[PDB]
Amino acid sequence: ETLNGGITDMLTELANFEKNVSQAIHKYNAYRKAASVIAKYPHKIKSGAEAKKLPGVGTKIAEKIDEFLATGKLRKLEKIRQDDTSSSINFLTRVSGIGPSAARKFVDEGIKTLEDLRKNEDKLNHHQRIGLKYFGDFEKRIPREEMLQMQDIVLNEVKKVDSEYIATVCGSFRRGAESSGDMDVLLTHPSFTSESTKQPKLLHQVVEQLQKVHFITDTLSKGETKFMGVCQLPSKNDEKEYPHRRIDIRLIPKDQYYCGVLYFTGSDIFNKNMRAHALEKGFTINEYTIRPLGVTGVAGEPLPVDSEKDIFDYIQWKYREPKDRSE
DNA sequence: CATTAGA
DNA sequence: TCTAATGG
Ligand SMILES: [Mn+2]
Ligand code: NA
Ligand code: NA
Repeated sequence: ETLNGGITDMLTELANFEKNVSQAIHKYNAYRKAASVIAKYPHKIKSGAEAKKLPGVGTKIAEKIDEFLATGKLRKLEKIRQDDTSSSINFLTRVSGIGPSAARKFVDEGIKTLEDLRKNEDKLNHHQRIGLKYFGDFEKRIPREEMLQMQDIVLNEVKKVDSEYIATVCGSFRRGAESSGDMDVLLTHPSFTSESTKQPKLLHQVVEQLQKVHFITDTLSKGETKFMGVCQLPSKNDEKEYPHRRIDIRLIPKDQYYCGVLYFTGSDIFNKNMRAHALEKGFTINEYTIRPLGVTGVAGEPLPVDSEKDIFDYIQWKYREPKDRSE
């Protein structure tokens, strides 16, 4: 957690770089297990050798470890940090839509800069166009203050369209968080569950409405189950206009809301931990259900969920407010 | 790990 | 169809 910091750290610096700038999935995969292990190790690694003893630890990484233990640096790392080409891929990637592959290819052609990206808006598809368009607003965090207004609005139209709609803005905002990155609404409806062969419209209707009023300004991707866009709060009695925000809405078969709802709320740890517990408590939990465990090794039979509680009660736990789902 | 764009 | 990018 701290004893092996610089280590796992440089480790990751490395691994990442393989996978992005290079297409060394493996080496990339290597630095990670390694960084994964050394991370767990209970003692101050003093040298390569010591390290080396580890599973995942080979001669290469080990080798690096020394150089870094000896000198508070690494050349390879020092070179890569410098390398513009590689600096470039690191940056382009930040565009919503730009992946590595693409990051590289642009570079290839010579698109390195943000402006470059501009003079060639043509080479870009919608996603990346909008991504590049809202580059600024996309990097900024979402003040809860705003988080509250947004949530407000979404709630209303949803109810406005059909009253039967159930919606929950999940994630960190849900867990109290003073700020958020994008907003995630989980949607559902009674008329839609596990069996009942869809109602794509279900998702559609809402999207349309949010648009109607001018909440959703653009569509990044919309399918019959997961919309993915941009929104903005009505810029008041002017002088201050809102930033373009990322938003995602997903339809959910009512007989799997809470689990999913549980889930997306996290935290990442709380989840796992809760997850680890239901296991002992004779269960299994996943983004959609919770099946009582059977001794033959495994078992199925999805339990009946009506609220965050049911799941709790299931594994026999203390209902935890979202506020305290911290871990 | 699963859902959408695209080519 | 596969392959990329997002999320989570
Ligand atoms: Mn979020
Ligand atoms: Na070894
Ligand atoms: Na990106």
